[PDB]
Amino acid sequence: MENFPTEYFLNTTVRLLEYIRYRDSNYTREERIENLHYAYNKAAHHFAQPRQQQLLKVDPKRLQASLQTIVGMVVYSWAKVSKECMADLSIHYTYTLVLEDSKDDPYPTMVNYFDDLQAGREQAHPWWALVNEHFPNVLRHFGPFCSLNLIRSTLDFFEGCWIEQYNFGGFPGSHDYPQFLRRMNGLGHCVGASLWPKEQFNERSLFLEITSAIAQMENWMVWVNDLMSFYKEFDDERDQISLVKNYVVSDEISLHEALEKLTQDTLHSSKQMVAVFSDKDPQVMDTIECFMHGYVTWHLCDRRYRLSEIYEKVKEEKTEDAQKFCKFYEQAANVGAVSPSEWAYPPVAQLANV
Amino acid sequence: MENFPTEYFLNTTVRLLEYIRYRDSNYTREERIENLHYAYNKAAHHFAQPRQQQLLKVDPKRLQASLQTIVGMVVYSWAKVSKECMADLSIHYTYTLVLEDSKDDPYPTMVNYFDDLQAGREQAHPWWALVNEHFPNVLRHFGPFCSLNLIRSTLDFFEGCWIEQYNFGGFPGSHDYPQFLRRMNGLGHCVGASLWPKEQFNERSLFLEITSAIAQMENWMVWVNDLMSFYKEFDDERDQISLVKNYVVSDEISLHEALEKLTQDTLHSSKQMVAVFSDKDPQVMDTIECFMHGYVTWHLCDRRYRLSEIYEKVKEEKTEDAQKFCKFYEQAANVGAVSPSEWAYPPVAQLANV
Ligand SMILES: CC(C)=CCC[N@@H+](C)[C@@H]1CC=C(C)CC1
Ligand SMILES: CC(C)=CCC[N@@H+](C)[C@@H]1CC=C(C)CC1
Ligand SMILES: [Mg+2]
Ligand SMILES: [Mg+2]
Repeated sequence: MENFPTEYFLNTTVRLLEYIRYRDSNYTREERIENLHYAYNKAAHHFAQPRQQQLLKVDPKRLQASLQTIVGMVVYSWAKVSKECMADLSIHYTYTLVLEDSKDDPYPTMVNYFDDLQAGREQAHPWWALVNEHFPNVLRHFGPFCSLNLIRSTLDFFEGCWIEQYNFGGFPGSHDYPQFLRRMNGLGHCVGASLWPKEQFNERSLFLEITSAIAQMENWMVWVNDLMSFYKEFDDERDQISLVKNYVVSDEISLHEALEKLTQDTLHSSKQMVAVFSDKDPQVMDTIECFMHGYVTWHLCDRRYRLSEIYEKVKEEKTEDAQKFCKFYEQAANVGAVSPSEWAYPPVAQLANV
Repeated sequence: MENFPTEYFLNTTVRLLEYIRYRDSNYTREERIENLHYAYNKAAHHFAQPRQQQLLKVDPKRLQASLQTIVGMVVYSWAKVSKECMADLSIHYTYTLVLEDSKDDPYPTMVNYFDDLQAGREQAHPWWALVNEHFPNVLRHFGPFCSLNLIRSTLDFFEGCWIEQYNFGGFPGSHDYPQFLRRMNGLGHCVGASLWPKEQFNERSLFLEITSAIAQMENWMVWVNDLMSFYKEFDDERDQISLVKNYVVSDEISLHEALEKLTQDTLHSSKQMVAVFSDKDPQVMDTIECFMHGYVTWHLCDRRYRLSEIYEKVKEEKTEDAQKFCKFYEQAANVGAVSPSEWAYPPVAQLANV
């Protein structure tokens, strides 16, 4: 603890950007801004509705902040899905993100989940009521198999949050707990399966590719975040339980051993990501290659992860990592750094109030 | 490999039985036969119903054989749940087992899964129709959290079977595939969460214990089966995709290296199983301790796994392992070896025909 392993999280970072073949960029600053606003505008209007405004107990500023964070992530990572697809996914991923804010015990609202579900009665928990109502707008872009994947992962995520409320990092010696919890709320199968709109792909035709992509992308996606993320949590305990911190508590190892473990899985998931899809269907490899780069581009740009600080304290160095850290860093900014004022407007609150 | 790793097998097996503290219990044969018949009787009557007889496309003999295999597993492992609970779980686990028999492509029957579900219209796929109809009888024995777990795992399992239809062992270099598939159809969270009936336990009170148990049991349960199963799935050219066989195809290692890998995870899951729950709530450790032993007892007794063959071949060897194994086996038999004629009757077909 204390004093960030500042270099390893640069080297590792470059190792990652190199492995994934951090080519240049996905869009052109204007294509991004174009999508950003399209997605944001549809979402903002959605969450601004009376019903949504009522059932979704969340602080306005938080909602605004979250919506904007999700839209960016989607628009920069699902680089090849229609504008509509970006938007709808953005609504769904905003719902999931906003659910992490609930402090309300699910228990009582989940006592009749299955009977209500099976009988088509509106769910008790208001979140389920909204998400299941909105789901068709997401699900329409996909085939039956990929849809099943989104449905499951979202269910898994609901359980994931329930567990998170107990702020439990696992019993010492419970090695299987950390990843069990990480998968539970990583939305991995939701992400990986949403990368294949039936309009651009055919599940039946690319079933083995898609299935393999879901399998592999799930871990790359969660671990790449856990890494980039380790910065805004190295100093924050208000987020006590985390894959790295749970490894420590569960596997009984040092924060460094834990952070080392993650770094090994991450670089490895990367190496294999490429080894498998490089020679596969071009369109497939392209969606994958783009999601990775976009995903990394987003982490480096969203103020959220405060990665700009790592920039500051590493702009004058002359290493073969401290430079490979900003050589890429900058690349991200030149195409992904965009002032919200250019796309995120008007504020959800304003639309809602109207 | 060419010949079975008998030596290696017998050892691993003992290390496993030792690690988990495999010892005789107070669950008497009379008690077993009593439960066996109770569960079987209720199930048989269930599957013998006209509707079940219609919608569940399965060969009678296979159904008979499966029902009997599932009842035994349940009754010998959920040693502390009510007779009714053993029965109901037996119906559910029989449904799941019988689904592996379908070659029918799920795709067309799953094109409207979510819309039908959300609207409360009977599912298109007949299996979902039956299982979701019968679900409340299982779910009544549990609290909301544990129920959510059963619901998810079962969904996961349905997808697991869909993937299995493609008889795909993973693309070479796709290390994440094997376990992805194994978890998908291991029903781990269904098993682990069904161990805590709300009549004997309180989710809210033992939440951390239960959650941890689900996380840990999932891997112990699937790997312990993959191991015991190894002897029968060795010379079965019919059995192509399996965790061990997929490790070979996916991780590009030898069948021995793969088998070796499994053996390490298995023994390890075991040690940690004990290290964690030994000092926890007595009732918890007891349900866990019993499930493991019962589960192992069942594998050694069910003719299915043809384990009696390794026994005979070794029963007259003055080896450290060999003899250590043979006694464990004998123990299992003396309490778990029971003639079907003592509990499984009349045959489902007969009841159905009536
Ligand atoms: C979008 C964020 C905050 C992080 C990326 C990591 N994923 C595992 C996310 C988990 C939570 C949601 C809502 C979506 C995907
Ligand atoms: C019960 C058999 C045949 C094998 C053990 C492997 N487990 C993963 C089972 C999968 C099928 C069910 C219903 C329960 C758990
Ligand atoms: Mg979060
Ligand atoms: Mg994180």
